[PDB]
Order: sequence, then C-alpha cells, then structure tokens
Amino acid sequence: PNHPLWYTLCDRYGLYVVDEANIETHGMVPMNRLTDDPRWLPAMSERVTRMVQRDRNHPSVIIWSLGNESGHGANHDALYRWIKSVDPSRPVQYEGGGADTTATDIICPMYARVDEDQPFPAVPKWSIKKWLSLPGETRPLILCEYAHAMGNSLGGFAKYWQAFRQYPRLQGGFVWDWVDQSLIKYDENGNPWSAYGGDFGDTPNDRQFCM
Amino acid sequence: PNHPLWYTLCDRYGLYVVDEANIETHGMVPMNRLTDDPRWLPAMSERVTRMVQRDRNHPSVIIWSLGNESGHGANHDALYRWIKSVDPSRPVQYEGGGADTTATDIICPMYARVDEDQPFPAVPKWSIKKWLSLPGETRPLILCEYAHAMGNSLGGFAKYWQAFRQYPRLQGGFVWDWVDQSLIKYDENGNPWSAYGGDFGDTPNDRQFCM
Ligand code: NA
Ligand code: NA
Ligand code: NA
Ligand code: NA
Repeated sequence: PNHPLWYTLCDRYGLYVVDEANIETHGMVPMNRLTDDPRWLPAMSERVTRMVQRDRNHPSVIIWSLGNESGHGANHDALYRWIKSVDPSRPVQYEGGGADTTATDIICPMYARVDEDQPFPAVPKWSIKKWLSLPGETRPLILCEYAHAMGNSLGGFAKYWQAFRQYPRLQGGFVWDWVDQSLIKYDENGNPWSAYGGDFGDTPNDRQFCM
Repeated sequence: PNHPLWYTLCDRYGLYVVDEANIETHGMVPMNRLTDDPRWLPAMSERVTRMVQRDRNHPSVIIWSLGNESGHGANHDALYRWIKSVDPSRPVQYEGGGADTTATDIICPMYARVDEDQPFPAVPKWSIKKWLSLPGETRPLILCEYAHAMGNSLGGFAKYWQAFRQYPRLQGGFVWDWVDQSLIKYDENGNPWSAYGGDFGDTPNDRQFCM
C-alpha cells in the first residue's frame, strides 16, 4: 500500500489503481512455505484486511491484490474470500503460484510472452494468446508485470499491444517498471552520481537489477 | 451422405468421419432464405433424419453435420436438437451463419486464418486463435474447410499445424479438398484431356474452381 496521498491524486487526476497488500516472500523455498502455513495466516490477514479498511473508499482503486511472489498457499485462498465477502465491488487478483489460481479473478502473469510458451514445471508461463483459451478458462488476462524496461530495453513492446488490441480478453498489463531505483552518491570532488546494488558495500547484492 | 460402402471402408481401415446431410442452399439471397422458412422444414428434416437412421451404427461416423452453406435458420436449430435427442453419442456441427451459432457443438469455420481476422459483417471469420477466446466462448474449434488446395497452393499450411499443436482447443481441420473435379474429354485423335467448368458448353460456369 502506498502513501495515502497517492490514492487521492489518482482519484483526482484519473488513474486506475491496483492496491496491493504488503506481502512478498519471494526468498522462501518453496515460495509458498509461509503463505501455506496457517501459523502465518494472522500476520498475512492483517496486511490484507488493514489495507482494505484504509483504501476501500478511493474510486481510483479498482482491483485488490493479495501481494507479490509468495507462491500459492491456503492463506491466499482464505484472504481472497475475505476480500470478496467484505468488498464485492472490486475484483481480487494475485499472480503467485502460476497466475491463474483459485485466488485470482484475473489471469495476471508476469513476463508471459505474446506467442512463445515457456512451459516451466508447475508454473508455466503460457503465450498470453494461448493462456486465454486453455480448456475451461474464461477469465480476463492482464499482465501484472511485462516488458521489463531494464536499461536498453522494451524490444517487442509493439507485439504486446497488437495482441491486446486484437483479443478482447487480453486487457493490457503493467510495464515493469516506472522509475530506476538508483541512489545518488558523491565522489571525492562532491559531484553526484547514480549508484545501484553493491555500491554501498552491500553484499550479497543484485547490482543493476534495481534499475 | 456418401455411397454406403464408404462408411464400411472407414470403419475397417480406420478414418474418422463427419457425416453430412444433403442440404446446401448457397445460392439463396440471403443464404438462410429457405432454412429459416418453416415450409422448408419438412424437406430439410428428411435429409437429416434419414441420414441418421441409415448411418447411426457406423463407428467411423463420429460427428453429424446439418449440411453446408445454408446460412443459419430456425430449421437448423430444430434439427440440431432432433439429432441431440435421438443420438446423444455424437456431437453435431454446422458452419452456416458464422460457424459458432447455437446449431453447432464445434466452432467449425471455413477458411478462417491462423492470425489474421476477416471481420465480415454478421459472419466474421476471426483468426482461429482469437476465436477460441472470444468472451463466453468455450467450444472446440475444428475447421470444416481450410487450406484451399486450388492449383499451386497450400502456402502457409505449416502455420495452421503449428497453431493446432500449440493450442489444445484448436483440434485441426478438413483440407479443401481431396480430389480435383476435372472431367475427361477427348480430342480429334481420341486423346484424353482434363476439362473443367465451361468445357461442355455449360454457362454460366465457374471455370477451374471445380479443381
Ligand atoms: Na483486448
Ligand atoms: Na528489479
Ligand atoms: Na490442439
Ligand atoms: Na470448388
């Protein structure tokens, strides 16, 4: 959840917002180790419930998200249902556990490609065109993350947009991402420069992946 | 419906058969002028019911077809339901009226392309990939006709098969078609030559379109 003024500004200038609970357990092995554990349900519930309690009156918020990269666990299903029960006015989405679980109203993959399947074990990233028409599938598809804009990037961006326009149920996506997470450091002469992972003695680090 | 030996040969050699009622009113304006008319229901009914009565014991017959290129009329819906009642063991398909009407268990377009939409008024031929995922659409898609093999043709055949293999609900199609409908004529020396439309003084005719 963002600074409260953000939602007010989105209300007034006009931007659709996905409000997302402060839950990410990416580093766990497997990714759902905590989110499938009922002992972590209380901590998780608070991050979801208190977000909804705060932001539910903002028109800009159109979709609730259960967090990010925390696999798929029983705690997600419980909290998905909690939100649907308390606020039926907004769809709930969540990408974890393969982007099309029982904890999401929207197929919301990250970095699924337009035409190319990436058939990973358990959590495949289908071609977005293909994903829509899998046997039994009826949900809209909106990429929670796509077109990773790291450095000299966004090659093939046009391919996504051609598909979005051609396919009714391909309803767009959210580019990753808005702003380089660089930090200003100063050299011996007091001149500013842009720093990334590792430049503060931080180790282990993931270098330029923050930009 | 074919010569009765055909189904016995398909039973024994092993080919899947779509058995199709002898009903085509292609030249009507509009195409459903007769098939929407209750006065033509008795005539149409006999072409459907007597085919089913003749051929229902052949295992090679896996799908019933209501005919071809006759638009979509109320008579089709009635006969669709008749078959579903008397023989629940086989799906019923029919392409007329846009290939995805209420008279068909299978989206069965003719000459719908793999990636390119042809948005004709009333009876669009969507890209087959796009067609599967149209809002609310759940049926399998099998082209009743595709890859028109007229003369030097079948360009882009691989594009269909790549799509068929990638998309579970794209379950193939029937190439148009098996054999050239050329006829034998003889020159002054008794030498045979292949003839097409118009070669018999027949007019109006559609020339080489029979091949
Ligand atoms: Na779309
Ligand atoms: Na990053
Ligand atoms: Na297929
Ligand atoms: Na022809």
